[PDB]
Amino acid sequence: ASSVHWFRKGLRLHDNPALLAAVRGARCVRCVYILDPWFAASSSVGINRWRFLLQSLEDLDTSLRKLNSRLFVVRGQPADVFPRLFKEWGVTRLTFEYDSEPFGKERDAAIMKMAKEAGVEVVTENSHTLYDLDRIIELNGQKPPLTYKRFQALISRMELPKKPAVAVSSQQMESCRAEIQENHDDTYGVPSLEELGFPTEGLGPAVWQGGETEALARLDKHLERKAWVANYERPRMNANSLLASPTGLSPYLRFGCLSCRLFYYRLWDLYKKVKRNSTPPLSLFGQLLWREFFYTAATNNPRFDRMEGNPICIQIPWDRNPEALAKWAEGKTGFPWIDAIMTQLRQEGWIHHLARHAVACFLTRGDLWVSWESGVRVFDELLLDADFSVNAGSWMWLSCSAFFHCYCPVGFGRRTDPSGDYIRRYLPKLKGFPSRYIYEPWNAPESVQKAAKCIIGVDYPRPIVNHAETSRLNIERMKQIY
Amino acid sequence: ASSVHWFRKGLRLHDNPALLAAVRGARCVRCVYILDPWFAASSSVGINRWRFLLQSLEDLDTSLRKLNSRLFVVRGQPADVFPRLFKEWGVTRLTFEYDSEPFGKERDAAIMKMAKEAGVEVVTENSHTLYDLDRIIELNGQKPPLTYKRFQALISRMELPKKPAVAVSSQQMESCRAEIQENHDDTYGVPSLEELGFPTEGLGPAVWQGGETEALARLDKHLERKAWNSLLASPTGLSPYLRFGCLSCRLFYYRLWDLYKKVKRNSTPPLSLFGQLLWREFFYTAATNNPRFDRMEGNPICIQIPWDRNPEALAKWAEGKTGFPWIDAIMTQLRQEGWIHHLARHAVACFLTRGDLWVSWESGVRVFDELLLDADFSVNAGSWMWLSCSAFFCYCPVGFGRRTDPSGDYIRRYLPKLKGFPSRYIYEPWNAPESVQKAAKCIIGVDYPRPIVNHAETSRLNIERMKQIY
Ligand SMILES: COc1ccc(-n2nc3c(c2NC(=O)C2(c4ccc(Cl)cc4)CCCC2)CS(=O)(=O)C3)cc1
Ligand SMILES: COc1ccc(-n2nc3c(c2NC(=O)C2(c4ccc(Cl)cc4)CCCC2)CS(=O)(=O)C3)cc1
Repeated sequence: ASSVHWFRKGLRLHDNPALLAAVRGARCVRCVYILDPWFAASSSVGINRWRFLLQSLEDLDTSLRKLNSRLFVVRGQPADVFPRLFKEWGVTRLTFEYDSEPFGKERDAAIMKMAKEAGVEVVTENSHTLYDLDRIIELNGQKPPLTYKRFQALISRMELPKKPAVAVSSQQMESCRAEIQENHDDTYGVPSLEELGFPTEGLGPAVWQGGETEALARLDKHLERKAWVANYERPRMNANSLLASPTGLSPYLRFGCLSCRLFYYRLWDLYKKVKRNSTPPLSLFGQLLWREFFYTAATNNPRFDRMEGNPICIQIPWDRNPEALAKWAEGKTGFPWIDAIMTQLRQEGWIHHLARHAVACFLTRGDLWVSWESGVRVFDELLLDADFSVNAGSWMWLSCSAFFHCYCPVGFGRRTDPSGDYIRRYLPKLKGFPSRYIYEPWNAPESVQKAAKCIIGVDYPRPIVNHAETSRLNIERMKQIY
Repeated sequence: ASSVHWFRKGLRLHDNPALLAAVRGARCVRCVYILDPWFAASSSVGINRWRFLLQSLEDLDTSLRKLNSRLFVVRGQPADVFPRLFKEWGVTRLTFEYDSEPFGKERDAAIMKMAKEAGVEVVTENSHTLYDLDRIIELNGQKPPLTYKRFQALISRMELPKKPAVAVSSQQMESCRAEIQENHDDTYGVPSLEELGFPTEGLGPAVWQGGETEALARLDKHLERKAWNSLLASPTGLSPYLRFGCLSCRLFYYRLWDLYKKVKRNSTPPLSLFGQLLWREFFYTAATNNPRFDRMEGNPICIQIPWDRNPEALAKWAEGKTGFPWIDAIMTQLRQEGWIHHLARHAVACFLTRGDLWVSWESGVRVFDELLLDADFSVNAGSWMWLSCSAFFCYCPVGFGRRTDPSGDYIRRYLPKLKGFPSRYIYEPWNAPESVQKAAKCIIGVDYPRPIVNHAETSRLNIERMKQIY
């Protein structure tokens, strides 16, 4: 069989059941990622997401080099490109990891009709989530669970997630090794950021290096007996927690560089080694289960990112404030805690969930009363660990539109990091301000601002809203809705 | 048998007994909608209704493609088109859902005359209503019931509505699949808004996506919510779909019933569970034999009230430029989206009729017929007579808005020029100080119209004129 394995997510060779199906009885397997580099014709995607993807494809290709093979990066769009690929490569089989997200399910349904007409066999495996999501939905009566509680109860009734699949054999991959022509880097090679026109000048190393290899090293470090004390047995918020952890796994779960089933059972085995008990609580896998919740709710709701027409979403008359939204998006709100977080997210592609709470609150029910839909757009451009289902679900959750209390954009920062070094790291123009005034620089005496070489209104923007006044208005609005 | 199933309402494949009749024993079945493109010869229909209709026809075509058939959209008028179509297709049978409304019933009678002359069998089914309206009328002495209590009394003595018929077989549709020429889209395609002369620049997604698929999806999400109040359009709202026939009323009826049996042990629900469906039914029952149902003069059930003729005021009410932000936002939302809340209809209808302007309900009927998605002849005309106290026997245009939405964000959503005003003045911007208006960047009388009438004066005078009627 002539098999093409299609990489989209599942950017990994481990726990790749779709890759296994391509290799089983294959004279030739070609591993493909179809990349559209025409950025102006799509919604904006930040350099961090692109750099991460490119580093994930470089790792896939490096790893396929060890198997006497290569990664084929075909530049274009999958619907336009596949028909020529089926004919040029004599493709008899196409395999890819299932995409439950509705727009991805729509694209993949079109690709499958095109392959059936071509006579290409299609095989899919759902190694992106712990469970079969449709199974979860059948058991809830063919509707998706609408609360986290009900979702937990449905999976409490189900079998354990499938164990991670064995990786493809080196011998097996030699058997189906594709003929690699010497012009491969020029046609099918993994592009650099510079080739794609990105500003690579003076660009630091990525805080979140992409790729399966990085994810696997991070998994091992994350699941060391020492670290389990820090992040599992006794979780506590440090100002160091705001900064990116070398053991964080969330970007790699999003891109598929780390199998969620592999994480799930490796974490389970750590639990068995730390506590002789073999039965962990579901809260142990909380992040993975919230992930799985949002994928379950969104798989049949194509309006999942919208308010209007979205059956699960409360309809709320959000303010239209494009200039506030842009100031929020660019870290120019004048609230250093908010601006430091948005700066970090833009520069690095990850922020702490606490930092997401503060920043999503400031845009929505906390301050600006701007729709969560806008916040979804920005996080899609910048945030590395949340796709359609997790990003929209989290925003609706935070805004109280589907499925807490919003904190002070000044006070919450002072409580999380009283030093203000987080502020100084990401808003250097405020480095001169003392810790008492760095979260309220508009309240520092002019003598303090002159000493800091930072004049509020000129060097750093004054606060764009009065939090006392906006929260009063917003709290009464929330009392009406509820 | 060569069968033509005629879509008018009943824009759905589920609970479509007329389509089941066309398919059974048929060599060929053709699903037809007859669209008059000449818009200016008929009365005005807003873009939202046209959009909802095209999306419902598009859904029906998509539904039929999955059965290896197509929807024939035939341009013209049914009286002209059907003789030519019956001979060109060798039609042996015409089927459609019964239309109880008086004007459609006269049309359908004419079509059945031509069909009989051509030898074409006609079958009709009453799947737009829960009941046989004519049986309800029988039980009232062959006169329509004029109170909701009499209506409930009659239907509580009747049998239960017919359960929804099963959708048609995919295999059966193949046996009567019609020949589809490659020129089909050129002749029988579903037109687009652009092709019908509508401006579509800047047109976002419809707030109320048309079609059966949407309707069935909303119905499930509506029952799931009930198992587990705002002025904004609900993503589980069902009412546009019942008007267009995208959602079967009987399906809604019995699924709502089954929900009652699951939640409450009692398998005997109250009539109030179907209140909206029963108000729907009441008006269809009252209108079916009254050709003057939408007018005041010559309407036997309507109280003759000396309404004022004020066309300019009527025009400002329809365009939402009355100067009352509460009334104008509602009218803007109706014009923009195609649906407004029932208490918003109340406020807006009182303002035109007995509350302030004292314009006839018949004009409010005409405006709603252009803009409103969920009310056809019987329901829209009956609601206006009911509200105006003209048959079937008010709140402040500032206070009722302040009480309904103290935030005023509903005003700001649809009247963006008033966004600057604080909540204490956004329902009465004429009482806002001149500085406040300059800070809001909206000067009353220039950027936004002053209120066309004084409510204190007109409401006392109009309550006196209503008293003279009684
Ligand atoms: C507001 O914008 C966003 C905030 C968070 C995310 N996000 N990204 C990932 C995950 C989440 N969401 C969460 O964990 C929760 C959450 C929600 C809202 C907030 Cl504010 C914080 C947390 C969902 C309910 C409780 C925890 C889990 S993951 O692996 O599945 C990676 C995305 C966008
Ligand atoms: C004033 O213009 C209109 C107001 C309402 C409608 N309308 N549309 C539908 C329905 C109704 N009417 C009602 O239910 C009532 C009603 C009457 C007057 C008002 Cl103001 C509000 C409600 C009738 C008596 C009590 C409830 C039920 S339906 O499915 O049958 C869809 C149409 C036009």
